[PDB]
Amino acid sequence: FLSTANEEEKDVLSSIVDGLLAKQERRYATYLASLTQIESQEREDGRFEVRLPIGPLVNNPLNMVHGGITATLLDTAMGQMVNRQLPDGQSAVTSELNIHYVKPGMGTYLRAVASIVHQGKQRIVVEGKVYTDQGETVAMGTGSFFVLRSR
Amino acid sequence: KMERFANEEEKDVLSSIVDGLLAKQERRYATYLASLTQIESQEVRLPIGPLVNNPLNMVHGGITATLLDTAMGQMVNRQLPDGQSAVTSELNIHYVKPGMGTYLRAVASIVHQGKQRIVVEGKVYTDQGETVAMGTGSFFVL
Amino acid sequence: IVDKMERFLSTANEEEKDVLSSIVDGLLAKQERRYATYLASLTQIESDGRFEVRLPIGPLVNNPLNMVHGGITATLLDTAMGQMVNRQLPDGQSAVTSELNIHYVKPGMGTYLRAVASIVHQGKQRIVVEGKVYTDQGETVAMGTGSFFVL
Amino acid sequence: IVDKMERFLSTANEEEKDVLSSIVDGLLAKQERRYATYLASLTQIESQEREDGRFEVRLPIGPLVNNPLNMVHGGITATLLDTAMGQMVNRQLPDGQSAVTSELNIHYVKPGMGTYLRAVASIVHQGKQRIVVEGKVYTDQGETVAMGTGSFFVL
Ligand SMILES: CC(C)(COP(=O)(O)OP(=O)(O)OC[C@H]1O[C@@H](n2cnc3c(N)ncnc32)[C@H](O)[C@@H]1OP(=O)(O)O)[C@@H](O)C(=O)NCCC(=O)NCCS
Repeated sequence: FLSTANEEEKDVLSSIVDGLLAKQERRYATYLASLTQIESQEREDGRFEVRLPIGPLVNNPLNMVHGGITATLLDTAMGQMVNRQLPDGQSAVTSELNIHYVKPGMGTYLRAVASIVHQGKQRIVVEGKVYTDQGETVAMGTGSFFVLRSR
Repeated sequence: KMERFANEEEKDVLSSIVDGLLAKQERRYATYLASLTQIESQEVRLPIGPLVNNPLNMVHGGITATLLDTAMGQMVNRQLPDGQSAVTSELNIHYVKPGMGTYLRAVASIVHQGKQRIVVEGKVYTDQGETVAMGTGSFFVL
Repeated sequence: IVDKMERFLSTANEEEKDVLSSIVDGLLAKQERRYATYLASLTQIESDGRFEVRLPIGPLVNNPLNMVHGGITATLLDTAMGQMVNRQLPDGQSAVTSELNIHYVKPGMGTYLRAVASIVHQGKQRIVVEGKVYTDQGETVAMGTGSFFVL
Repeated sequence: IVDKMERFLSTANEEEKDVLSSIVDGLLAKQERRYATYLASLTQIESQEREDGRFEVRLPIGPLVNNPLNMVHGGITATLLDTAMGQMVNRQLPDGQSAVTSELNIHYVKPGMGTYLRAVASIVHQGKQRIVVEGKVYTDQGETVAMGTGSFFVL
């Protein structure tokens, strides 16, 4: 059943499956990141960035990417980066997240870059920025992570 | 639609995905997310499902923030004119306890209302009355 | 030879003499162990039903616009939430400020500042606390949250 | 009667007597108007723009700025970052414009210690509405005492 759906509801679902398809093709991937397709990558320099293409799926009634999704993008770049600095087997959880929505998210993609400010045995402070498919800063933020210790 | 994609995890998920996408075309849900994630926007509730869980089997952070984000936004448009809307500017969020249980509840209340900027705070909770997240936000009018 | 220097009076206008007077008051008090730091001395901070610090809005605390320096406002808030957390802790444990988030609402003015604080979460590793700063009118100067680390 | 109240220097240890000495200098440099405010005057901050765009504010560390454990008061740290971020914002603004600290966020990392603190701020965004800036505080070793962001409202 797909009869009634318009253009926008067309790919807003097409991609939902390219992802549910991609999430199957490999574990360790989470749902929320699977659909939005927040692809994490590493350049030939060793750098790291979590950019993602903008689709009607991520916008709001103001037609700009959801601040909350931009939040999640930054949270990821920062989360995945933190985990890298941890011994094998360990994980971190976001303690505090502070975002500064500089400019509106629009265009092809958003790009997120993170950087460790200070790493402690328990708490890790990180800064990070989200740019546009061009270069303007969409958001800037920092946050704190804790080395998970499940009871 | 070669959507012949599968296990049970995906079974349930995609069921909400579509139960939710076709709840938007029937225009009962504002956005795709307020529906895709059954946001009981009316206070804002969040049905805790594997669709909203990170790899560590708990409500995803970006989510708990979006939940708080939304609650806060509405809360600021209730005090705004028909031709003016509030856009998040800043979002401070403290994660206190994992997002776990049947659902998440986010209550937001304005701390200060100015001609250009409004300050708001609010929390998120689990069904058993536990406090999940807590943060502040600043919204500019447009 | 400070006394030689304290001829700052030979020219001192009224507030010049009144600011100096209050400074020496606080110090004396600092000796009578009324405070822990000189910061508390000169500022004159005095501390639900019990936890709310108050700071007298004099010239020693204002900025080039005759309102309390947001710096000091934040320092006051940090004090309210700071000693508020110390109370909720065993003799063997203490806490240092980890994260401080503040939203400035109205210019700090009047005869004093009053900040009330409350624990938003008491966990093994950190204690999150929210709090607000008020005028002698009840008007909100600033609202902010804070995270405290246990040591 | 500030004089008859100098029974403070007759039960005052080196530190206490050392403090007031600075304080008097402060207040003294205050009336000569070498400083607009008492806070800046009593803390002796030195501010300046760097070759790059960033802004710098250093603050001498003395007993006057420490907390019960001879560590720079978290408040003076915040107030410093704020000061740096402010002067930064204001230097990038027209003569007929000004800015006021709207939001402030800080993450404490290492105990402020040594002989002086060095806060460094840089603009992250420059709207005509609000100005988002960012900064860091360093010890005299280069160790990061604290990191934080601040949004400023334009007037
Ligand atoms: C960040 C954090 C770990 C800081 O430590 P803290 O505040 O001292 O938390 P504590 O360790 O004291 O308590 C954690 C509680 O969560 C519980 N918990 C449940 N599942 C857990 C898990 N998988 N790992 C760790 N704790 C878990 C702990 O058992 C404990 O329960 P309790 O209240 O009965 O003691 C804590 O605030 C937290 O868990 N925040 C949630 C972060 C989050 O949900 N992030 C999502 C995006 S990654």
